[PDB]
Amino acid sequence: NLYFQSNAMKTVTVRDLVVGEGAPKIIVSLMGKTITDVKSEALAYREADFDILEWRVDHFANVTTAESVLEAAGAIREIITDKPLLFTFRSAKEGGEQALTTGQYIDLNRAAVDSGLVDMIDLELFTGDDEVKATVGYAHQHNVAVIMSNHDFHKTPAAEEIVQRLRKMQELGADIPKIAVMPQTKADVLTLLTATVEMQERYADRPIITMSMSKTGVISRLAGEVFGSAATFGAVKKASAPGQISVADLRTVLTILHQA
Amino acid sequence: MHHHHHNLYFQSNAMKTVTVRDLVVGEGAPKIIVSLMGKTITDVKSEALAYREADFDILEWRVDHFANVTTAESVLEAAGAIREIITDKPLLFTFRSAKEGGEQALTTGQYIDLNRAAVDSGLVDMIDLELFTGDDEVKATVGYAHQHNVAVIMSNHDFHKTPAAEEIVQRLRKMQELGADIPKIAVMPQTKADVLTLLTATVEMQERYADRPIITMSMSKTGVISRLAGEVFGSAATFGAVKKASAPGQISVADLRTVLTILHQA
Ligand code: NI
Repeated sequence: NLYFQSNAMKTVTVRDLVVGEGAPKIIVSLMGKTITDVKSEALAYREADFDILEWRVDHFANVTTAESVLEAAGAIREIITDKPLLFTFRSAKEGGEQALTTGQYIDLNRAAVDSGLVDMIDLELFTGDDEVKATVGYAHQHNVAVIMSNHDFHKTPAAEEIVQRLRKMQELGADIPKIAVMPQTKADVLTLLTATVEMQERYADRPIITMSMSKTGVISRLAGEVFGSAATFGAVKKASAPGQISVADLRTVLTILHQA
Repeated sequence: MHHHHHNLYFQSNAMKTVTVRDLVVGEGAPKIIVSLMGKTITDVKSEALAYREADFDILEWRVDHFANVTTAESVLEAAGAIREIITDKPLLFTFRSAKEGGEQALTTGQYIDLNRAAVDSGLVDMIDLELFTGDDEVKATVGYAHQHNVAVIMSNHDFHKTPAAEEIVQRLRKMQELGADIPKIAVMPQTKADVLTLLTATVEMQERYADRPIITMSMSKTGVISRLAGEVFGSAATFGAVKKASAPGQISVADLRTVLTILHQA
Protein backbone atom coordinates (compact mmCIF):
# COMPACT_ATOMS: atom_id res chain seq x y z
CA ASN A 1 0.00 0.00 0.00
CA LEU A 2 2.65 2.74 -0.12
CA TYR A 3 1.21 6.10 -1.21
CA PHE A 4 3.27 9.21 -1.94
CA GLN A 5 2.88 12.75 -0.93
CA SER A 6 4.63 15.70 -2.41
CA ASN A 7 4.22 18.80 -0.38
CA ALA A 8 6.16 20.83 -2.90
CA MET A 9 4.06 19.72 -5.84
CA LYS A 10 0.81 19.59 -3.78
CA THR A 11 0.06 16.03 -4.83
CA VAL A 12 -1.00 12.73 -3.23
CA THR A 13 -0.26 9.64 -5.35
CA VAL A 14 -2.32 6.50 -4.54
CA ARG A 15 -2.16 3.41 -6.98
CA ASP A 16 -0.36 5.49 -9.54
CA LEU A 17 -3.15 8.07 -9.55
CA VAL A 18 -1.72 11.52 -9.02
CA VAL A 19 -4.31 13.55 -7.14
CA GLY A 20 -3.53 17.28 -7.49
CA GLU A 21 -2.00 17.07 -11.03
CA GLY A 22 -3.91 17.68 -14.31
CA ALA A 23 -7.60 17.36 -14.58
CA PRO A 24 -9.61 16.65 -11.44
CA LYS A 25 -10.11 13.00 -10.55
CA ILE A 26 -13.57 11.36 -10.54
CA ILE A 27 -14.82 9.69 -7.29
CA VAL A 28 -17.87 7.43 -7.37
CA SER A 29 -19.71 6.07 -4.33
CA LEU A 30 -20.56 2.39 -4.12
CA MET A 31 -23.45 1.40 -1.90
CA GLY A 32 -24.62 -1.97 -0.96
CA LYS A 33 -26.46 -3.37 2.05
CA THR A 34 -25.11 -6.92 1.99
CA ILE A 35 -21.88 -8.60 0.84
CA THR A 36 -23.45 -9.93 -2.35
CA ASP A 37 -25.02 -6.47 -3.04
CA VAL A 38 -21.51 -4.94 -2.76
CA LYS A 39 -20.24 -7.59 -5.24
CA SER A 40 -23.03 -6.87 -7.66
CA GLU A 41 -22.42 -3.10 -7.49
CA ALA A 42 -18.66 -3.66 -7.85
CA LEU A 43 -19.22 -5.67 -11.04
CA ALA A 44 -21.43 -2.90 -12.44
CA TYR A 45 -18.95 -0.17 -11.46
CA ARG A 46 -16.08 -2.05 -13.08
CA GLU A 47 -17.71 -0.98 -16.41
CA ALA A 48 -17.75 2.77 -15.54
CA ASP A 49 -15.16 5.42 -16.04
CA PHE A 50 -13.97 6.79 -12.72
CA ASP A 51 -10.66 7.23 -10.88
CA ILE A 52 -11.35 6.48 -7.20
CA LEU A 53 -13.92 4.10 -5.78
CA GLU A 54 -15.48 5.31 -2.53
CA TRP A 55 -17.17 2.55 -0.54
CA ARG A 56 -19.99 4.13 1.44
CA VAL A 57 -19.88 1.89 4.47
CA ASP A 58 -22.81 3.68 6.11
CA HIS A 59 -25.05 1.96 3.51
CA PHE A 60 -23.78 -1.52 4.71
CA ALA A 61 -26.05 -3.33 7.14
CA ASN A 62 -23.47 -5.18 9.20
CA VAL A 63 -21.20 -2.29 9.88
CA THR A 64 -20.41 -3.30 13.53
CA THR A 65 -19.41 -6.87 12.53
CA ALA A 66 -15.79 -6.84 11.79
CA GLU A 67 -15.66 -9.94 9.73
CA SER A 68 -18.53 -8.79 7.48
CA VAL A 69 -16.90 -5.42 6.76
CA LEU A 70 -13.60 -7.14 5.93
CA GLU A 71 -15.32 -9.60 3.64
CA ALA A 72 -17.12 -6.80 1.76
CA ALA A 73 -13.91 -4.81 1.37
CA GLY A 74 -12.05 -7.79 0.11
CA ALA A 75 -14.80 -8.44 -2.41
CA ILE A 76 -14.46 -4.91 -3.80
CA ARG A 77 -10.72 -5.18 -3.95
CA GLU A 78 -11.07 -8.55 -5.85
CA ILE A 79 -13.33 -7.02 -8.48
CA ILE A 80 -12.02 -3.42 -8.76
CA THR A 81 -8.33 -4.24 -8.69
CA ASP A 82 -6.66 -1.19 -10.19
CA LYS A 83 -8.28 1.88 -8.68
CA PRO A 84 -7.71 3.39 -5.28
CA LEU A 85 -10.35 2.28 -2.72
CA LEU A 86 -11.53 4.97 -0.30
CA PHE A 87 -13.34 3.68 2.85
CA THR A 88 -16.01 6.10 4.00
CA PHE A 89 -18.47 5.75 6.83
CA ARG A 90 -20.57 8.97 6.31
CA SER A 91 -22.58 9.88 9.31
CA ALA A 92 -26.24 10.70 9.10
CA LYS A 93 -25.75 14.37 10.07
CA GLU A 94 -23.10 14.76 7.35
CA GLY A 95 -25.11 13.21 4.54
CA GLY A 96 -25.10 9.56 5.22
CA GLU A 97 -27.41 6.78 6.36
CA GLN A 98 -26.25 5.66 9.75
CA ALA A 99 -24.76 6.96 13.00
CA LEU A 100 -22.24 5.20 15.29
CA THR A 101 -20.80 6.06 18.59
CA THR A 102 -17.34 7.79 18.38
CA GLY A 103 -15.73 4.54 19.63
CA GLN A 104 -17.48 2.37 17.08
CA TYR A 105 -16.50 4.76 14.29
CA ILE A 106 -12.79 4.57 15.44
CA ASP A 107 -12.98 0.75 15.63
CA LEU A 108 -14.37 0.64 12.20
CA ASN A 109 -11.72 2.85 10.59
CA ARG A 110 -9.04 1.15 12.65
CA ALA A 111 -10.01 -2.21 11.31
CA ALA A 112 -10.15 -0.86 7.71
CA VAL A 113 -6.64 0.49 8.03
CA ASP A 114 -5.41 -2.77 9.52
CA SER A 115 -6.75 -4.93 6.74
CA GLY A 116 -4.55 -3.58 4.01
CA LEU A 117 -7.60 -3.67 1.71
CA VAL A 118 -8.19 0.06 1.45
CA ASP A 119 -5.87 2.74 0.17
CA MET A 120 -7.57 5.73 1.86
CA ILE A 121 -10.01 6.43 4.68
CA ASP A 122 -12.38 9.34 5.20
CA LEU A 123 -12.36 10.93 8.67
CA GLU A 124 -14.94 13.54 9.62
CA LEU A 125 -13.31 16.60 11.20
CA PHE A 126 -16.23 17.01 13.67
CA THR A 127 -15.57 13.55 15.15
CA GLY A 128 -13.28 15.33 17.69
CA ASP A 129 -9.82 16.83 17.28
CA ASP A 130 -7.92 14.32 19.53
CA GLU A 131 -9.73 11.39 18.05
CA VAL A 132 -9.08 12.53 14.52
CA LYS A 133 -5.42 13.44 14.97
CA ALA A 134 -4.67 10.05 16.53
CA THR A 135 -6.48 8.20 13.77
CA VAL A 136 -4.69 10.18 11.06
CA GLY A 137 -1.34 9.19 12.57
CA TYR A 138 -2.49 5.58 12.77
CA ALA A 139 -3.55 5.56 9.14
CA HIS A 140 -0.19 7.02 8.14
CA GLN A 141 1.68 4.34 10.13
CA HIS A 142 -0.03 1.85 7.81
CA ASN A 143 0.43 3.64 4.49
CA VAL A 144 -3.19 4.66 4.29
CA ALA A 145 -4.01 8.23 3.15
CA VAL A 146 -6.71 10.33 4.80
CA ILE A 147 -9.40 12.50 3.23
CA MET A 148 -10.63 14.69 6.17
CA SER A 149 -14.12 15.88 5.59
CA ASN A 150 -16.87 18.26 6.60
CA HIS A 151 -20.33 18.69 5.11
CA ASP A 152 -23.16 21.19 5.49
CA PHE A 153 -26.31 20.14 3.65
CA HIS A 154 -28.25 23.25 4.61
CA LYS A 155 -26.03 26.28 4.09
CA THR A 156 -22.76 27.83 3.01
CA PRO A 157 -20.65 29.40 5.75
CA ALA A 158 -18.67 32.53 5.00
CA ALA A 159 -15.55 32.05 2.91
CA GLU A 160 -13.32 32.88 5.90
CA GLU A 161 -14.92 30.11 7.93
CA ILE A 162 -14.58 27.60 5.04
CA VAL A 163 -10.86 28.51 4.73
CA GLN A 164 -10.29 28.16 8.42
CA ARG A 165 -11.91 24.70 8.44
CA LEU A 166 -9.71 23.55 5.50
CA ARG A 167 -6.61 24.95 7.26
CA LYS A 168 -7.49 22.97 10.45
CA MET A 169 -7.88 19.78 8.45
CA GLN A 170 -4.43 20.31 7.09
CA GLU A 171 -3.10 21.12 10.58
CA LEU A 172 -4.52 17.81 11.88
CA GLY A 173 -2.62 15.95 9.11
CA ALA A 174 -5.22 15.30 6.51
CA ASP A 175 -3.61 14.33 3.21
CA ILE A 176 -6.62 15.83 1.41
CA PRO A 177 -8.96 18.31 3.15
CA LYS A 178 -12.53 18.07 1.82
CA ILE A 179 -15.53 20.30 2.28
CA ALA A 180 -19.06 20.13 0.83
CA VAL A 181 -21.59 22.96 1.38
CA MET A 182 -25.10 23.69 0.21
CA PRO A 183 -25.91 26.98 -1.52
CA GLN A 184 -29.06 28.90 -0.70
CA THR A 185 -28.23 31.60 -3.31
CA LYS A 186 -26.26 31.89 -6.47
CA ALA A 187 -23.62 33.93 -4.54
CA ASP A 188 -23.08 31.05 -2.15
CA VAL A 189 -21.66 29.02 -5.01
CA LEU A 190 -19.16 31.76 -5.63
CA THR A 191 -18.33 31.92 -1.87
CA LEU A 192 -17.35 28.24 -1.96
CA LEU A 193 -15.15 28.86 -5.01
CA THR A 194 -13.59 31.91 -3.40
CA ALA A 195 -12.66 29.84 -0.33
CA THR A 196 -11.26 27.10 -2.63
CA VAL A 197 -8.99 29.59 -4.41
CA GLU A 198 -7.86 31.25 -1.22
CA MET A 199 -7.06 27.96 0.55
CA GLN A 200 -5.34 26.42 -2.40
CA GLU A 201 -3.15 29.43 -3.23
CA ARG A 202 -2.35 30.84 0.16
CA TYR A 203 -2.25 27.91 2.60
CA ALA A 204 -2.32 24.46 1.04
CA ASP A 205 0.67 22.28 0.58
CA ARG A 206 -1.55 19.40 -0.60
CA PRO A 207 -4.66 18.76 -2.64
CA ILE A 208 -8.05 19.93 -1.49
CA ILE A 209 -11.53 18.76 -2.54
CA THR A 210 -14.44 21.21 -2.47
CA MET A 211 -18.00 21.40 -3.79
CA SER A 212 -21.14 23.42 -3.64
CA MET A 213 -24.05 20.90 -3.84
CA SER A 214 -27.38 20.96 -5.71
CA LYS A 215 -28.01 21.79 -9.34
CA THR A 216 -27.16 25.42 -8.60
CA GLY A 217 -23.70 24.44 -7.49
CA VAL A 218 -22.79 22.06 -10.37
CA ILE A 219 -20.20 24.39 -11.78
CA SER A 220 -18.11 23.76 -8.64
CA ARG A 221 -17.97 20.10 -9.63
CA LEU A 222 -16.61 20.92 -13.08
CA ALA A 223 -14.15 23.83 -12.53
CA GLY A 224 -11.71 22.18 -10.26
CA GLU A 225 -8.74 22.49 -12.55
CA VAL A 226 -8.85 26.23 -12.58
CA PHE A 227 -10.04 26.92 -9.02
CA GLY A 228 -8.12 24.28 -7.15
CA SER A 229 -10.34 21.35 -6.28
CA ALA A 230 -8.52 18.08 -7.04
CA ALA A 231 -11.38 15.65 -7.28
CA THR A 232 -15.11 15.57 -8.01
CA PHE A 233 -17.93 13.13 -7.38
CA GLY A 234 -20.00 11.66 -10.23
CA ALA A 235 -22.94 9.25 -10.38
CA VAL A 236 -22.77 5.81 -11.89
CA LYS A 237 -26.47 4.80 -11.61
CA LYS A 238 -27.92 7.18 -9.04
CA ALA A 239 -26.61 10.36 -7.56
CA SER A 240 -25.40 9.92 -3.96
CA ALA A 241 -25.60 13.71 -3.23
CA PRO A 242 -27.54 16.55 -4.81
CA GLY A 243 -25.99 18.01 -7.90
CA GLN A 244 -23.86 15.06 -9.08
CA ILE A 245 -24.02 14.45 -12.81
CA SER A 246 -23.27 11.19 -14.61
CA VAL A 247 -19.71 10.03 -14.73
CA ALA A 248 -19.81 10.14 -18.53
CA ASP A 249 -20.99 13.76 -18.60
CA LEU A 250 -18.53 14.71 -15.86
CA ARG A 251 -15.59 13.19 -17.76
CA THR A 252 -16.72 14.94 -20.94
CA VAL A 253 -16.70 18.36 -19.29
CA LEU A 254 -13.42 17.79 -17.42
CA THR A 255 -11.69 16.74 -20.66
CA ILE A 256 -13.05 19.72 -22.62
CA LEU A 257 -11.84 22.12 -19.89
CA HIS A 258 -8.45 20.38 -19.70
CA GLN A 259 -7.86 20.66 -23.44
CA ALA A 260 -9.37 24.16 -23.88
CA MET B 1 -34.86 64.48 -35.91
CA HIS B 2 -35.34 61.17 -37.81
CA HIS B 3 -38.80 61.02 -39.20
CA HIS B 4 -40.96 58.13 -40.72
CA HIS B 5 -43.90 58.54 -43.08
CA HIS B 6 -47.24 58.01 -41.34
CA ASN B 7 -36.66 43.65 -39.07
CA LEU B 8 -38.51 42.97 -35.93
CA TYR B 9 -37.51 42.08 -32.47
CA PHE B 10 -39.41 41.48 -29.29
CA GLN B 11 -38.42 42.04 -25.70
CA SER B 12 -40.06 41.06 -22.45
CA ASN B 13 -39.10 43.00 -19.36
CA ALA B 14 -40.73 40.78 -17.01
CA MET B 15 -39.42 37.61 -18.58
CA LYS B 16 -35.95 39.28 -19.26
CA THR B 17 -35.73 38.14 -22.84
CA VAL B 18 -34.99 39.63 -26.28
CA THR B 19 -36.34 37.59 -29.24
CA VAL B 20 -34.72 38.13 -32.67
CA ARG B 21 -35.39 35.85 -35.68
CA ASP B 22 -37.25 33.44 -33.32
CA LEU B 23 -34.23 33.07 -31.07
CA VAL B 24 -35.16 33.77 -27.45
CA VAL B 25 -32.12 35.32 -25.80
CA GLY B 26 -32.49 35.06 -22.04
CA GLU B 27 -34.41 31.79 -21.92
CA GLY B 28 -32.98 28.30 -21.33
CA ALA B 29 -29.39 27.57 -22.22
CA PRO B 30 -27.17 30.47 -23.24
CA LYS B 31 -26.93 31.23 -26.97
CA ILE B 32 -23.76 30.93 -29.00
CA ILE B 33 -22.33 33.93 -30.89
CA VAL B 34 -19.59 33.45 -33.49
CA SER B 35 -17.58 36.23 -35.14
CA LEU B 36 -17.01 36.55 -38.86
CA MET B 37 -13.94 38.46 -40.00
CA GLY B 38 -13.02 39.27 -43.58
CA LYS B 39 -10.87 41.98 -45.12
CA THR B 40 -12.50 42.34 -48.52
CA ILE B 41 -15.94 41.70 -49.73
CA THR B 42 -14.60 38.48 -51.27
CA ASP B 43 -13.28 37.30 -47.89
CA VAL B 44 -16.57 38.10 -46.11
CA LYS B 45 -18.50 36.09 -48.64
CA SER B 46 -16.16 33.10 -48.42
CA GLU B 47 -16.26 33.13 -44.62
CA ALA B 48 -20.07 33.42 -44.39
CA LEU B 49 -20.57 30.53 -46.71
CA ALA B 50 -18.14 28.53 -44.68
CA TYR B 51 -19.78 29.45 -41.39
CA ARG B 52 -23.23 28.56 -42.55
CA GLU B 53 -22.48 24.94 -41.71
CA ALA B 54 -21.48 25.64 -38.10
CA ASP B 55 -23.62 25.26 -35.03
CA PHE B 56 -24.18 28.81 -33.72
CA ASP B 57 -27.17 30.98 -32.87
CA ILE B 58 -26.06 34.55 -33.62
CA LEU B 59 -23.58 35.74 -36.24
CA GLU B 60 -21.49 38.77 -35.37
CA TRP B 61 -19.90 40.54 -38.30
CA ARG B 62 -16.63 42.20 -37.08
CA VAL B 63 -16.75 45.21 -39.36
CA ASP B 64 -13.45 46.48 -37.96
CA HIS B 65 -11.66 43.71 -39.91
CA PHE B 66 -13.13 45.03 -43.20
CA ALA B 67 -10.69 47.17 -45.23
CA ASN B 68 -13.35 49.36 -46.85
CA VAL B 69 -15.11 50.60 -43.76
CA THR B 70 -14.71 54.19 -45.03
CA THR B 71 -17.59 54.34 -47.55
CA ALA B 72 -20.76 53.30 -45.88
CA GLU B 73 -22.26 51.97 -49.14
CA SER B 74 -19.32 49.47 -49.41
CA VAL B 75 -19.96 48.20 -45.89
CA LEU B 76 -23.68 47.81 -46.77
CA GLU B 77 -22.68 45.73 -49.87
CA ALA B 78 -20.88 43.15 -47.54
CA ALA B 79 -23.79 43.20 -45.06
CA GLY B 80 -26.15 42.31 -47.86
CA ALA B 81 -23.88 39.52 -48.89
CA ILE B 82 -23.88 38.03 -45.40
CA ARG B 83 -27.67 38.51 -45.07
CA GLU B 84 -28.23 36.65 -48.41
CA ILE B 85 -26.11 33.80 -47.16
CA ILE B 86 -27.20 33.57 -43.46
CA THR B 87 -30.93 34.02 -43.81
CA ASP B 88 -32.30 32.50 -40.62
CA LYS B 89 -30.20 33.70 -37.75
CA PRO B 90 -29.73 37.07 -36.14
CA LEU B 91 -27.00 39.12 -37.72
CA LEU B 92 -25.13 41.51 -35.27
CA PHE B 93 -23.18 44.40 -36.83
CA THR B 94 -20.09 45.13 -34.75
CA PHE B 95 -17.45 47.71 -35.47
CA ARG B 96 -15.10 47.00 -32.53
CA SER B 97 -13.31 50.50 -32.06
CA ALA B 98 -9.58 50.94 -31.75
CA LYS B 99 -10.08 52.02 -28.14
CA GLU B 100 -11.36 48.52 -27.25
CA GLY B 101 -9.08 46.32 -29.27
CA GLY B 102 -10.56 46.89 -32.73
CA GLU B 103 -8.34 46.29 -35.62
CA GLN B 104 -9.23 49.75 -36.50
CA ALA B 105 -9.88 53.25 -35.56
CA LEU B 106 -12.57 55.59 -36.83
CA THR B 107 -13.62 58.97 -35.55
CA THR B 108 -16.81 59.07 -33.45
CA GLY B 109 -18.69 60.70 -36.34
CA GLN B 110 -17.63 57.99 -38.74
CA TYR B 111 -18.57 55.30 -36.21
CA ILE B 112 -22.01 56.75 -35.58
CA ASP B 113 -22.60 57.25 -39.33
CA LEU B 114 -21.55 53.62 -40.02
CA ASN B 115 -23.99 52.26 -37.44
CA ARG B 116 -26.79 54.55 -38.71
CA ALA B 117 -26.13 53.25 -42.21
CA ALA B 118 -26.36 49.63 -40.92
CA VAL B 119 -29.62 50.43 -39.20
CA ASP B 120 -30.96 52.11 -42.37
CA SER B 121 -30.21 49.16 -44.56
CA GLY B 122 -32.54 46.72 -42.89
CA LEU B 123 -29.82 44.07 -43.45
CA VAL B 124 -28.82 43.53 -39.82
CA ASP B 125 -30.98 42.63 -36.86
CA MET B 126 -28.76 44.15 -34.16
CA ILE B 127 -25.96 46.61 -33.76
CA ASP B 128 -23.20 46.76 -31.18
CA LEU B 129 -22.60 50.17 -29.61
CA GLU B 130 -19.74 50.76 -27.22
CA LEU B 131 -20.72 52.19 -23.85
CA PHE B 132 -17.68 54.47 -23.86
CA THR B 133 -18.56 56.20 -27.13
CA GLY B 134 -20.12 59.26 -25.34
CA ASP B 135 -23.62 59.51 -23.80
CA ASP B 136 -25.20 61.96 -26.21
CA GLU B 137 -24.23 59.95 -29.31
CA VAL B 138 -25.06 56.62 -27.68
CA LYS B 139 -28.50 57.66 -26.60
CA ALA B 140 -29.31 59.14 -29.97
CA THR B 141 -28.11 56.04 -31.76
CA VAL B 142 -29.94 53.63 -29.49
CA GLY B 143 -33.13 55.58 -30.19
CA TYR B 144 -32.38 55.52 -33.90
CA ALA B 145 -31.88 51.73 -33.94
CA HIS B 146 -35.16 51.27 -32.00
CA GLN B 147 -37.08 53.38 -34.51
CA HIS B 148 -36.04 50.82 -37.11
CA ASN B 149 -36.72 47.67 -35.05
CA VAL B 150 -32.98 47.04 -34.66
CA ALA B 151 -31.84 45.77 -31.26
CA VAL B 152 -28.73 47.06 -29.51
CA ILE B 153 -26.04 45.05 -27.69
CA MET B 154 -24.15 47.75 -25.70
CA SER B 155 -20.64 46.71 -25.00
CA ASN B 156 -17.55 47.28 -22.96
CA HIS B 157 -14.24 45.42 -22.87
CA ASP B 158 -11.08 45.35 -20.82
CA PHE B 159 -8.35 43.09 -22.24
CA HIS B 160 -5.82 43.75 -19.48
CA LYS B 161 -7.68 43.70 -16.10
CA THR B 162 -10.88 42.99 -14.23
CA PRO B 163 -12.45 46.12 -12.66
CA ALA B 164 -14.00 45.74 -9.17
CA ALA B 165 -17.38 44.06 -9.10
CA GLU B 166 -19.09 47.33 -8.19
CA GLU B 167 -17.58 49.04 -11.29
CA ILE B 168 -18.65 46.13 -13.55
CA VAL B 169 -22.21 46.45 -12.13
CA GLN B 170 -22.16 50.21 -12.61
CA ARG B 171 -21.22 49.82 -16.29
CA LEU B 172 -24.01 47.23 -16.89
CA ARG B 173 -26.51 49.48 -15.12
CA LYS B 174 -25.41 52.49 -17.20
CA MET B 175 -25.98 50.43 -20.38
CA GLN B 176 -29.49 49.72 -19.26
CA GLU B 177 -29.99 53.47 -18.45
CA LEU B 178 -28.83 54.31 -21.99
CA GLY B 179 -31.46 51.88 -23.45
CA ALA B 180 -29.32 48.89 -24.36
CA ASP B 181 -31.48 45.81 -25.19
CA ILE B 182 -28.57 43.56 -24.02
CA PRO B 183 -25.71 44.96 -21.86
CA LYS B 184 -22.48 43.10 -22.56
CA ILE B 185 -19.12 43.14 -20.82
CA ALA B 186 -15.86 41.27 -21.28
CA VAL B 187 -12.95 41.54 -18.84
CA MET B 188 -9.53 39.91 -18.46
CA PRO B 189 -8.57 38.11 -15.30
CA GLN B 190 -5.06 38.58 -13.83
CA THR B 191 -5.86 36.13 -10.99
CA LYS B 192 -8.28 33.26 -10.36
CA ALA B 193 -10.23 35.57 -7.99
CA ASP B 194 -10.81 37.97 -10.90
CA VAL B 195 -12.84 35.27 -12.67
CA LEU B 196 -15.05 35.06 -9.54
CA THR B 197 -15.34 38.87 -9.40
CA LEU B 198 -16.83 38.84 -12.96
CA LEU B 199 -19.30 36.10 -11.92
CA THR B 200 -20.20 38.03 -8.73
CA ALA B 201 -20.99 41.10 -10.81
CA THR B 202 -23.04 39.01 -13.21
CA VAL B 203 -25.19 37.57 -10.42
CA GLU B 204 -25.72 40.92 -8.69
CA MET B 205 -26.61 42.71 -11.90
CA GLN B 206 -28.94 39.99 -13.15
CA GLU B 207 -30.74 39.49 -9.81
CA ARG B 208 -30.92 43.04 -8.47
CA TYR B 209 -31.01 45.38 -11.44
CA ALA B 210 -31.61 43.76 -14.81
CA ASP B 211 -34.97 43.73 -16.52
CA ARG B 212 -33.38 42.30 -19.69
CA PRO B 213 -30.69 39.80 -20.63
CA ILE B 214 -27.05 40.50 -20.01
CA ILE B 215 -23.90 38.95 -21.55
CA THR B 216 -20.72 38.69 -19.51
CA MET B 217 -17.37 36.93 -19.80
CA SER B 218 -13.96 36.64 -18.17
CA MET B 219 -11.46 36.08 -21.00
CA SER B 220 -8.43 33.79 -21.35
CA LYS B 221 -8.13 30.11 -20.60
CA THR B 222 -8.41 30.99 -16.97
CA GLY B 223 -11.83 32.49 -17.46
CA VAL B 224 -13.30 29.74 -19.67
CA ILE B 225 -15.67 28.59 -17.02
CA SER B 226 -17.45 32.00 -17.32
CA ARG B 227 -18.28 31.13 -20.94
CA LEU B 228 -19.98 27.93 -19.79
CA ALA B 229 -21.99 28.80 -16.65
CA GLY B 230 -24.36 31.40 -17.90
CA GLU B 231 -27.49 29.49 -17.25
CA VAL B 232 -26.98 29.48 -13.48
CA PHE B 233 -25.19 32.82 -13.11
CA GLY B 234 -27.18 34.87 -15.55
CA SER B 235 -25.24 35.41 -18.76
CA ALA B 236 -27.52 34.92 -21.80
CA ALA B 237 -24.99 34.30 -24.52
CA THR B 238 -21.44 33.21 -25.00
CA PHE B 239 -18.85 33.43 -27.82
CA GLY B 240 -17.39 30.34 -29.49
CA ALA B 241 -14.90 29.73 -32.26
CA VAL B 242 -15.71 28.14 -35.57
CA LYS B 243 -12.20 27.83 -37.09
CA LYS B 244 -10.00 30.04 -34.83
CA ALA B 245 -10.77 31.85 -31.56
CA SER B 246 -11.60 35.56 -31.95
CA ALA B 247 -10.82 36.43 -28.30
CA PRO B 248 -8.68 34.59 -25.73
CA GLY B 249 -10.53 31.76 -24.05
CA GLN B 250 -13.15 30.94 -26.67
CA ILE B 251 -13.53 27.20 -27.26
CA SER B 252 -14.93 25.49 -30.30
CA VAL B 253 -18.65 25.81 -30.89
CA ALA B 254 -19.06 22.03 -30.80
CA ASP B 255 -17.41 21.85 -27.34
CA LEU B 256 -19.40 24.89 -26.14
CA ARG B 257 -22.76 23.46 -27.28
CA THR B 258 -21.77 20.09 -25.62
CA VAL B 259 -21.14 21.71 -22.25
CA LEU B 260 -24.13 24.07 -22.43
CA THR B 261 -26.43 21.14 -23.21
CA ILE B 262 -25.09 19.08 -20.29
CA LEU B 263 -25.64 21.98 -17.93
CA HIS B 264 -29.13 22.58 -19.21
CA GLN B 265 -30.13 18.91 -18.55
CA ALA B 266 -32.88 18.46 -16.00
NI1 NI C 1 -35.51 55.55 -41.21
